[PDB]
Amino acid sequence: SGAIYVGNYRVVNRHLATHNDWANLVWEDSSRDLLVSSTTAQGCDTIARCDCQTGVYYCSSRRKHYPVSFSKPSLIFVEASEYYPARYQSHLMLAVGHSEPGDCGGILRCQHGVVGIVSTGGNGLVGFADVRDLLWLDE
Ligand SMILES: COc1ccccc1CC(=O)N1CC[C@@H](CC(N)=O)C1
Ligand SMILES: [Zn+2]
Repeated sequence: SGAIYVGNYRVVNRHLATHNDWANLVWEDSSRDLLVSSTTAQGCDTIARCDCQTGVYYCSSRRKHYPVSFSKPSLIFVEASEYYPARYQSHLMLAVGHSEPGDCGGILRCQHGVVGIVSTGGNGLVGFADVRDLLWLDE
């Protein structure tokens, strides 16, 4: 679990979005595993606007942060799960690092701010949904 809070927006994994997120829907994209909902309170986070390929992510299954080198956002095949059929997920970045299903939502950050959230993984890999291209999150 986990979310990004920026301005009057909450960014979460689309497969973990609550009834309240869908009732306050701003934008969602199944191909990216993202959903953005509106909030009443002002958010705590800054979004990075950069081309970094190194950063640090939070791994809830270890209660720890780990440094990572990650690929540029791209279209990557993701196996069928209980939430989606087998498909190409877009704007996805992979890295070597530990992850388990419940780690989705953990934030990846570089020196400029929030880069994205954990969305996929397996066998010593961790995949992050990029948010740096969503310029409208800051107005
Ligand atoms: C962090 O996820 C891990 C890690 C290790 C093993 C398995 C998983 C779980 C995983 O890959 N998914 C469950 C939801 C589905 C969402 C999506 N982006 O398509 C993908
Ligand atoms: Zn950066």
